Amino acid sequence: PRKMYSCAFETTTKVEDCRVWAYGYMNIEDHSEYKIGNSLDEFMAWVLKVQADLYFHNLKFAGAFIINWLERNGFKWSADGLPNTYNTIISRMGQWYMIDICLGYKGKRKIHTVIYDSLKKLPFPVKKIAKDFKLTVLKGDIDYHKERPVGYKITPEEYAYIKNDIQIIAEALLIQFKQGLDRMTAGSDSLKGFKDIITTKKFKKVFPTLSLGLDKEVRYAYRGGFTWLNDRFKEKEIGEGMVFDVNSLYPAQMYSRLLPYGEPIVFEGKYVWDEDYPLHIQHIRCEFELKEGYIPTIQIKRSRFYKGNEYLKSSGGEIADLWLSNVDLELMKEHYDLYNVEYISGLKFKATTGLFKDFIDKWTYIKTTSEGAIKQLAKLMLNSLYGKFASNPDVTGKVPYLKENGALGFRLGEEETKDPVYTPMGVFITAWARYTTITAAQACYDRIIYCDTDSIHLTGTEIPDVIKDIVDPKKLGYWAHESTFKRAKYLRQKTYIQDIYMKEVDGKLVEGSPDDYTDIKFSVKCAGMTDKIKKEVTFENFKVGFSRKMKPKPVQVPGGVVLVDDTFTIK
Ligand SMILES: [Mg+2]
Repeated sequence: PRKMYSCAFETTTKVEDCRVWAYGYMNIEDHSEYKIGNSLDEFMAWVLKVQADLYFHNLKFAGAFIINWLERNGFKWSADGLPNTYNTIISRMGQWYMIDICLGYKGKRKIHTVIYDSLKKLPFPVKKIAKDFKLTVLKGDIDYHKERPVGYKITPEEYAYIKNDIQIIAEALLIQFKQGLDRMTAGSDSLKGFKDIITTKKFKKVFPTLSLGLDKEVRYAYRGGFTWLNDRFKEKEIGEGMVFDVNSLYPAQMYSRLLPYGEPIVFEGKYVWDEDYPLHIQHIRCEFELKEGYIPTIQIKRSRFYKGNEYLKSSGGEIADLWLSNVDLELMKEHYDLYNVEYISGLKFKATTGLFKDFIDKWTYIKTTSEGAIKQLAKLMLNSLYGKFASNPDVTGKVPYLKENGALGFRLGEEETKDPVYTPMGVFITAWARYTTITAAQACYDRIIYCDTDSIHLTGTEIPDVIKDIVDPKKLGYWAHESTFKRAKYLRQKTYIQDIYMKEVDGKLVEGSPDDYTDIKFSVKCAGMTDKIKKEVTFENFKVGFSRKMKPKPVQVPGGVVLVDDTFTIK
């Protein structure tokens, strides 16, 4: 029986003197078992003996100090097994999921200790988790920048903050495990709950594993959320607008849209209506010109290093090569002018509208009938399922090693690939999601300012007539009027500012209307802008070029990781 602990470290902030000055572990199941010390050597000695599963919140940080220690004490990275070595799962983008430490076997059973990231099961900060789950949290925090030399004695106050931090996580994981959510990720917890509802027998039949090439072709037709800013209102500031958000976007498409399942049938040329294979992805070749008065639809995203959804308005001379779901293709034909269209071939799929209703009915009920902890978990169950279908291909990741200067280094690991769940599903759930947002914005073309996956920003404060019949404060899939603003400024995608009418507070602040309001709250939304930097944004300050050296960023140094301030700039 594998024990489970909730751990944490407290470290120094000096680049030249980076080290762990306090640690702590608590038994997720028995919160009476726990220890707080000031020696990493002492913690690691325990780690090697415990033969259990440990969780750190945001392993990307703690894991650096851990690997640093292992590498200095006879441990080397090893792709799989081999006594006195450790394996890892760090993604190409630097996301840490696991540190497996092996010490050999004994009587044909291996002796080890695996470390995981609790941030993958509960994707929020500790404080937030404390508030939302109704967990006792100590007011304030350690003086993160107080001198702590070798030999430092943890004071009784600091001692309670460490115990509290690890206890908050310990209570959350426990509640989560007592609810049957016993996975490494929240995403996998959803898939388990889903598979538990339709059987691993029906699952396997409904979501077969496609060939490597067949999966790659499907992936060609996958896109993310629709995030677009009207060039017209670009950078210039405006006044008086409204914002509409879809009530649970993804669970809504999954609830009643025609979704794919089963083995695809390959066809040549243009798709012909097939009652049994209602859905399809078509490989087409053409040239196009966005029509006058229509929003761009054909996108290109996630490029080489940095993204920022780019929407083409024309092929401009060159014949384009595209793979589109029938949902995306239908929108393309309306918004653009297509030239010399050549249908090459595609994929047909069986489809149904009832694969997710039971799973969604079950957890939406629990969500509506619960509070705090159980309620946040219900939301996680409902929100993390979509992600499992629109998952990635190769598991190629970063492999650590210790450099001569004492700090960690990383190199690309050998190629490595896993198995898709069912790519066709992720393609169509996002397509319908985009179709929902796009058609609504296009219907309000005259007043449209901005779009971001599940929301639309319009000028004016009056609900458009064409949207009236699909607006609702709580109904699944309906557009909920989320706020009205007196003025705003949009610099770029996901980069805007608004003055929101905030209804008088009868004890607590809410969104108000231009008639019934009390406060005018200023809110900022920006790419990598911290709450510290946001508290310096002003309407004539907010513009491309804005910068400030207050954005902390991790840096591998001997010892482990340290946070340094790096210039954040709105470009
Ligand atoms: Mg603390």
